[PDB]
Amino acid sequence: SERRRLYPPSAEYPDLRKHNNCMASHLTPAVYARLCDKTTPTGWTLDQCIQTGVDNPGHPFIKTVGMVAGDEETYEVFADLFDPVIQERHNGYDPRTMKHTTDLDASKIRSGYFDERYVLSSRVRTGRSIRGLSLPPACTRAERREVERVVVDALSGLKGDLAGRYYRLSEMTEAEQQQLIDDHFLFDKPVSPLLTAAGMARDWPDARGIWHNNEKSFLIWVNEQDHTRVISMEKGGNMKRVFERFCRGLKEVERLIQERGWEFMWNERLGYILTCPSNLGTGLRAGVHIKLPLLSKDSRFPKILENLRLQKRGTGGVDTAATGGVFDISNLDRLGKSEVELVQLVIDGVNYLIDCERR
Amino acid sequence: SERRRLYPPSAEYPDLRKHNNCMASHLTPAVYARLCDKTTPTGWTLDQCIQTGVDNPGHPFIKTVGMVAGDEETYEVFADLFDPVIQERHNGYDPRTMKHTTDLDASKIRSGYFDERYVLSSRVRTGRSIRGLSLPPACTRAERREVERVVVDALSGLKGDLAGRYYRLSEMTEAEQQQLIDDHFLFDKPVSPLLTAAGMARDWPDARGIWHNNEKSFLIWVNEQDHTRVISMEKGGNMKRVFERFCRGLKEVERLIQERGWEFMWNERLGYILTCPSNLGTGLRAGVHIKLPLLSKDSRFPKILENLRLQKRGTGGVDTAATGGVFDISNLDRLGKSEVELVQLVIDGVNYLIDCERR
Amino acid sequence: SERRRLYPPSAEYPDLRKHNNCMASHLTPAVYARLCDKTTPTGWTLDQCIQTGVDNPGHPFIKTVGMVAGDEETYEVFADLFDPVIQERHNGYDPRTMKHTTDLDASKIRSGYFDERYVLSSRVRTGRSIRGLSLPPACTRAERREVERVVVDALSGLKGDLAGRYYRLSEMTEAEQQQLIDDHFLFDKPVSPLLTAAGMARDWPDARGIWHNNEKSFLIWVNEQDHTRVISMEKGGNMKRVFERFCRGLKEVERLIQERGWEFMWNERLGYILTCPSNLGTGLRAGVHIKLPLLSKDSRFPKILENLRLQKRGTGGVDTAATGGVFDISNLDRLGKSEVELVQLVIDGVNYLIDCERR
Amino acid sequence: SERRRLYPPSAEYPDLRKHNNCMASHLTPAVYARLCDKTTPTGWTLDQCIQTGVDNPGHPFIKTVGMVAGDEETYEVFADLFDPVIQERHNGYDPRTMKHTTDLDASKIRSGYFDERYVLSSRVRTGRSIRGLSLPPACTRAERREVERVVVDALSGLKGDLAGRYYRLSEMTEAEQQQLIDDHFLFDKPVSPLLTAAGMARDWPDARGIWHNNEKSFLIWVNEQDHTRVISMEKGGNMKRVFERFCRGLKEVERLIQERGWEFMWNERLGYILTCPSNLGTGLRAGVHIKLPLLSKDSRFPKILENLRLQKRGTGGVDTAATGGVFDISNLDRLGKSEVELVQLVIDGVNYLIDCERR
Amino acid sequence: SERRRLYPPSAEYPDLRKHNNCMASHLTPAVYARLCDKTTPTGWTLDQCIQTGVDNPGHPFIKTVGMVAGDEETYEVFADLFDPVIQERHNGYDPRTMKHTTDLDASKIRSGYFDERYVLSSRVRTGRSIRGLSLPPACTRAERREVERVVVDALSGLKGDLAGRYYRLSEMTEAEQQQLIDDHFLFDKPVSPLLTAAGMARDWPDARGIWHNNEKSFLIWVNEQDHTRVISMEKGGNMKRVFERFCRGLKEVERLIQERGWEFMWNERLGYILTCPSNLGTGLRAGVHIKLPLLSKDSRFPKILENLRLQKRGTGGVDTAATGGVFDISNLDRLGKSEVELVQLVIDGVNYLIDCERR
Ligand SMILES: Nc1ncnc2c1ncn2[C@@H]1O[C@H](COP(=O)(O)OP(=O)(O)O)[C@@H](O)[C@H]1O
Ligand SMILES: Nc1ncnc2c1ncn2[C@@H]1O[C@H](COP(=O)(O)OP(=O)(O)O)[C@@H](O)[C@H]1O
Ligand SMILES: Nc1ncnc2c1ncn2[C@@H]1O[C@H](COP(=O)(O)OP(=O)(O)O)[C@@H](O)[C@H]1O
Ligand SMILES: Nc1ncnc2c1ncn2[C@@H]1O[C@H](COP(=O)(O)OP(=O)(O)O)[C@@H](O)[C@H]1O
Ligand SMILES: Nc1ncnc2c1ncn2[C@@H]1O[C@H](COP(=O)(O)OP(=O)(O)O)[C@@H](O)[C@H]1O
Ligand SMILES: CN(CC(=O)O)C(=N)N
Ligand SMILES: CN(CC(=O)O)C(=N)N
Ligand SMILES: CN(CC(=O)O)C(=N)N
Ligand SMILES: CN(CC(=O)O)C(=N)N
Ligand SMILES: CN(CC(=O)O)C(=N)N
Ligand SMILES: [Mg+2]
Ligand SMILES: [Mg+2]
Ligand SMILES: [Mg+2]
Ligand SMILES: [Mg+2]
Ligand SMILES: [Mg+2]
Repeated sequence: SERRRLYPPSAEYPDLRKHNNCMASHLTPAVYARLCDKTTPTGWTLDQCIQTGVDNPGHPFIKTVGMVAGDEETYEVFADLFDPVIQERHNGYDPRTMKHTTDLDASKIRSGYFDERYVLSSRVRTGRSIRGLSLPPACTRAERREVERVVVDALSGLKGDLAGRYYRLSEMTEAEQQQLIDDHFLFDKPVSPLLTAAGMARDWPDARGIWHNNEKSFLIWVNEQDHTRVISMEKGGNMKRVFERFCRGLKEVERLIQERGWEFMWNERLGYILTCPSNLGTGLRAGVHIKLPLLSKDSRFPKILENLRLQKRGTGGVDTAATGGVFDISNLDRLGKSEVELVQLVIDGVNYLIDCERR
Repeated sequence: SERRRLYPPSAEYPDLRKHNNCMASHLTPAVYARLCDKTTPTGWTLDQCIQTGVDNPGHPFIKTVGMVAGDEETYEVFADLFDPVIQERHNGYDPRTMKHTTDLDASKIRSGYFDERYVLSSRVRTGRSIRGLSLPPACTRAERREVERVVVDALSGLKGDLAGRYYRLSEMTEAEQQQLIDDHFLFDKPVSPLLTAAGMARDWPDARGIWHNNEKSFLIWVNEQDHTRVISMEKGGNMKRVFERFCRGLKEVERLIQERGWEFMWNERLGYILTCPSNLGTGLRAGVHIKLPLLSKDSRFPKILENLRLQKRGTGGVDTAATGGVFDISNLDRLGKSEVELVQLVIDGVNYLIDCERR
Repeated sequence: SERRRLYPPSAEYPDLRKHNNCMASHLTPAVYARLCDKTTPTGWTLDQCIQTGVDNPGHPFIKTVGMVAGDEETYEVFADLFDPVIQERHNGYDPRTMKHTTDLDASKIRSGYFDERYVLSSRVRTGRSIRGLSLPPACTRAERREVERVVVDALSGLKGDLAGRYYRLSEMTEAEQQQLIDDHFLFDKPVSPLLTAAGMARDWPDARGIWHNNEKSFLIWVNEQDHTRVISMEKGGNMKRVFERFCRGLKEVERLIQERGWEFMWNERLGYILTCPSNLGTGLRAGVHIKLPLLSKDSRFPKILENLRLQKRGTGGVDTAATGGVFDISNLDRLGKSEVELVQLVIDGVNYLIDCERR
Repeated sequence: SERRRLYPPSAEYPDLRKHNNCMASHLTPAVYARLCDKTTPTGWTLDQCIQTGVDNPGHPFIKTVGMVAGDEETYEVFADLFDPVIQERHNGYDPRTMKHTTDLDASKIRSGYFDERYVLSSRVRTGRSIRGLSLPPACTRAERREVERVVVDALSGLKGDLAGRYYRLSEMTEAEQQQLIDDHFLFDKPVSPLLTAAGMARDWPDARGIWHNNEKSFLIWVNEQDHTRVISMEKGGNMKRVFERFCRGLKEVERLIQERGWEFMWNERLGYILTCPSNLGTGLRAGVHIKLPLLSKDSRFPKILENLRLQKRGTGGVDTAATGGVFDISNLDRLGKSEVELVQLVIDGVNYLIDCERR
Repeated sequence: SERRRLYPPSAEYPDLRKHNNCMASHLTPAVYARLCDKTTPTGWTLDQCIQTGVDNPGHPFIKTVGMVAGDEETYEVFADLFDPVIQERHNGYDPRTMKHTTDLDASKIRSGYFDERYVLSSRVRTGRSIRGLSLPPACTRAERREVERVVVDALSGLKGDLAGRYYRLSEMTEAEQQQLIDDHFLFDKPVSPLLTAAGMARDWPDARGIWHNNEKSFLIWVNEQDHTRVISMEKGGNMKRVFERFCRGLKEVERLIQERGWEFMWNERLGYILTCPSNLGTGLRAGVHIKLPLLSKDSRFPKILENLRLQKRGTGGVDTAATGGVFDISNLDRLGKSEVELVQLVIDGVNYLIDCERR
């Protein structure tokens, strides 16, 4: 009969004593019990949200979040757990009291030029989901293929310097993909436990690819970690030009996507909705590489970085260490501030770092 | 299991880039997604509402609405889409803030006499639904037959000059129906794509007919485009008399219909509920034919017509062009203003047109 | 409460006294009552099946069926009504006792050459549905677009003489489409009441097009009346060559469609499932045009045609009359016999007609 | 409404053109469509069954199955797909026509002694599930903890030479676990994509451990890849003694588990139910290491191995290559034959290999 | 969501290692798992059936069954567990292969007279349920009151020597009830754990009472342990007369109960349905007291008793020991054999015991 009893929520509670994710810092038995039975309309559950954080006590190179979203409803169905995490992840930003404003106008940028001797590369990046389609962690094969078709068709309409063709991973050979990776264009097959535990590596490489303009200064990653990933790169230190191309291409892509009736996932309290709560808000991760020896003279590096709200990864990916001195220095926060604001902050921070080389 | 995913709403969104209906001007992906799952208690869905507008980019002779209603709940279940369309269709009339008043008293009419040399014919028209019965676009065979029986029985009680018999289309021969059509009494079999796409031509001619008084000055169309269509005609220019007969017969029909327990569909925010949102409000389309050469001297005709809120169709139906000069000039708006007001407006407008003949 | 009563089935029964479809000849109140409540898993109902036959008493040029299918389940959910109709439509073929065999090998063809002076054109045709997708009468916009994408992608893999590109109707201009029509390649916009009543003209021209090889001797119609329509044409009388190309291209298309995981709708009792029960079985309609005066010497034409199981339409479509003498003479039955058998029958019949010209 | 359509099954079908699992060799669109909607009572779906095979085209060292089970119902709910795979995996064994017999009596063993100079190590292994508890691929945290408690309590009752204590992975230090691994006692953290794709690495290391007797000749792995894994090891070539201890301890464990009311999952058609269909039947993988140079003189090794139904992995795990010559040679089939039969087959095969060293 | 898992059946399995009921001898984890979810239409579950046996390892004076029924469906809903227990309880009587015959004709009795010096008292007893009313273990207050009213009204119609009035326990004083108890007429308040664990003591003494004829030779117990308990007593050894009165009164009670439309629970495979499976079949427990010293000369008493299928309780109830020598000797089996057969067996057995006094 219905007299049969279920396992009490505490019987399922994760053992997070040794873990260090930002999820474990905020998952309490009360919250887990509250959300144990809920679910998003597509079947996403809390356990699926917190699985990746549960499996990984921490990351060797940078503090993580520990949870991913399955669709747009997750950020509201499971808000009670997420909002404290989003607040902690983005320094002092309540995701239930204040709103988020997005400005993609590069005309307001200042300076934007780095000492080419010290910065080498200049990149900007973002991401965009498609409403009505499950996010990569939870998306089925059909949903992923639908995302791929929508973006491929929409991007086919781009004209001018932002013109190219879409190369599907299933077509590229190992050598070509490896060359694109080593060139810092393509994305790597997901082997990190933080991605495979979240479910973002199912059915690889099906329905995933890259669309890059002829000069490869404007790239789009389809179905790697997010639905979309709009990158603009230029080997140099003219952040202004790369950012200008990035925003122009972003506006064009948005136009050509809405022309077909689709719309990018978005809500006022959060901005563009992305899988990992780290990327919430603007998704923007404007940043540069750095000449090794010039910035290799750094004693209190992490303290200054934290003061400047800058992340320090390795040249080769977040999952790699910095060798020789080349530090992939990017911005930390993505939500709350606007894209122009974040890029100006990155410009000021990197210029400050250059001024502090003091060889 | 239930893990199977549905086609996202955008995957169904219509391709209305080239269309020009008033539906396409107001259907946005947000609205379509919102109403994608809803339905009226009888099974009417949004796609069924917008199908006719989807199929027809536009009409060669006059701007259209593009959607039809299935029953009375449609105007509330799918209000989010309709209300902007009703507002645009009837110049500046919010269907969710202001109310509608109906006055069917011809004693307040003034003048009402046209120059017979220039107007030829004088007609008034309206329509009336029956509560509890699905509208023609969605009505089943049994519902249509029930409507026919209700109106036939109720109208059988009419006495006096408004006295006649009901001729069922299934009984009339081709010659008789053709003569009535060419005489401007009967209605034509639905062949226009704007009607067949809406579903108002199923099971033709079953359960449809005409009831005309002995002098044919008072006609009722049963189950052609609406449940009811109460027309009063007189070959001449005495709009006052035709309108007086129209309102008197309308009151008598209403009385004899309520006597049996039925009631005409009606709500304060909209007035009498009719299929095509063009006819909402009063359903009244008082108008006249016109002598050709006298009004054939017109240079800026459409501008003056739009100024006077008058529609210009052809002598033979909205689906026909005006040849020789005979312009079927009627009123445009039906909701917001009262029947007496609309008829007085038509009188003033047509008299103004006559005064502007200036041969 | 639930004490409320529904309209009895007889209250909905269609008035088919004057109609002449093959549906009306077999729809009885018992059958209508039995299937009144049933439905296919996708929502297809009996009334939707019989609507087109209800609306059209008959066709001016050839006897019709009167019903269409919504998906593959319809032929089993509503079998009680269909099977007598399929039996009558295809002379003496029970669709519930005997099986259907399909053979698409042109190597077994004999003769295959006509007197070019008398036949002019040589065409073969068929159709193919996609499993899991609703048929054109019932298909939604998303389903139609999915069909279009599946066939476009699959056909893109064709190589050799069967090589071309897919032209979408939304792209072709009016002049180009008209030229293709008059050339007997493209299909006409649906205006016939027998098609618009069935619902096969919704959302026109969205998601519909034609893929023709470079020489246009191999064409595919996407989303006009069926999911697929594989035509092979050659202006001449070498039926053998056109049929060989037709079958080879059909096999290649099937291969390239299954490569992606899809499959053509098919069951042993019926063969390939198509919308109009006339086309059930093989869908094959091999036939030729005819020189006018040579076959204009015919006294008892319909009797001989019925003897030979050949249909006689007009040069320009089934919805047109034969003028000058050019008679579009094709085969009647499609189910029960195999494609090779039907084509050999057409060859023998047309050769017999030529032998009977007897000028 | 319910008129909304689902993604057709083919729209979800995996792209297995390049894959080489035994799953892809037998997954057809018909089967996938048939089982697309089904599910086991605990929520296991077909996509979850085939995910691991989908993600991995193949394994570098040995042919795989490609699917895992979620519970005991999976082998019946999804039988249509599994049974051909089980038939192929275990040479010519229909899992729906013939039955399986298990005999765990070592008294019937013959010889059982190897040339210690050539075999080094002698091990036997198996596995056992617990009825009512979800298998590791699908098990929740509470279910895994319940399994751990059941086995820990039951095994606590063992007495005699089969006496020890249970060490929980969460307690062991990195050095101790590494030493046990290198000693060939403990299991390695799951990093192989064939295990992480299946979901058998969630919540690691929670609720997992090893129970080994004082001499470590009898080990039990709790919650690594199966519920249970009963290994008996002895550095030498006396397979008879190790197998005797293995079967005696297995019988004792079964007794002490049923004493508490639990029961090992088991059905006649399949024997003990285990996750990977490779291990179905008896779970037994009796096998030995081998001296390198003595068997390094091998030309047509794989042909003889296939003739002898023996698998050849590396000394260090299936996920490692054989270096120096030490070949981890085990038995292939597990279902159909009995444990005594399989062990005798391994004995004969390894003795044959020794006789064929022919230095 | 529904992903939450229930406690596996084994997690609920009772700990019956030390118990000795006939339930524990036949409850296996397979059976418990099978019936874990089932239930009778009134909500009776297996756990409720086996609770009393679980709580009581055994009875000090006689072997028990360990389970009770909640209604008539229990013996079919939970037949898998009961049937072996009924088979063991009633020596060699399958409750699913053979049928039961009831004969209540005392005219076929022989002898029926005991040596008054050795037997003292002569009693017969039975019980009868009311169809449609839950049995005492599961009955609610309203159901118990309904049973009481039905039996009181039906018995009010008795006339002749079987004539009396019904005394309600709520009306009797402590002294009167105690005197009736010590006189061996009334029943004792339930304090034995074997009754209170079953739930047959709820709401005591509400809705329970005794109806005894004027001479108290015919008594009926209402709502003590069963719905009905029809006892006939006579201080003496004329079993024939007491049994004759018992059967006559039973027939009269049955008649007067069916007159009102009710019916005694009964099925062919089991006979009259009673709570404790010990009483199944006829419910008959004809038996006598015994003079102490005459039968106090007994060495192998239990062996002879088991040979003769006779139970030996104490003078004062089954929950009391036999002191002085007065042994309440009754019959054991109730199902399979008929009432006349059982009474003749008791007569023969007690006469045999008297013959074996051999003082
Ligand atoms: N500033 C940069 N210049 C050049 N390449 C970059 C830069 N930032 C990231 N990349 C490239 O992106 C890939 C992975 O980026 P990652 O560190 O994961 O950032 P994100 O998550 O924003 O993509 C690597 O191949 C790396 O070469
Ligand atoms: N003023 C008029 N005089 C005569 N006939 C008219 C007039 N207005 C409309 N009709 C008749 O109405 C029929 C269709 O009119 P239509 O344009 O559909 O107006 P409505 O939509 O109000 O019916 C035609 O057959 C036409 O003869
Ligand atoms: N034998 C033929 N030769 C040339 N054109 C043909 C032939 N048969 C059909 N057509 C063309 O097909 C179009 C419509 O064909 P239709 O009569 O509807 O046959 P189907 O239903 O098989 O398509 C017309 O434009 C017509 O020109
Ligand atoms: N015959 C053997 N002798 C010694 N160690 C073994 C033997 N077989 C397996 N192992 C040990 O088992 C571990 C993994 O075994 P694996 O190849 O996964 O087999 P299984 O799947 O049966 O556990 C390794 O650490 C390996 O050292
Ligand atoms: N042969 C008998 N003579 C007198 N009283 C009896 C006899 N058998 C039973 N009783 C009375 O029945 C009561 C309980 O009997 P019990 O052992 O429960 O038998 P049952 O289960 O058939 O009622 C006691 O109070 C006892 O006095
Ligand atoms: C690197 N990140 C960001 C994070 O989780 O903090 C990934 N989600 N992979
Ligand atoms: C002519 N009209 C009015 C309209 O749609 O605007 C019809 N609904 N047919
Ligand atoms: C011409 N046909 C065939 C038929 O219906 O008989 C169409 N279904 N349109
Ligand atoms: C090594 N195996 C066996 C197999 O899948 O064939 C695992 N299931 N991991
Ligand atoms: C004495 N009995 C009989 C039995 O359970 O065996 C009771 N059910 N109380
Ligand atoms: Mg990255
Ligand atoms: Mg009209
Ligand atoms: Mg055609
Ligand atoms: Mg292993
Ligand atoms: Mg008793």
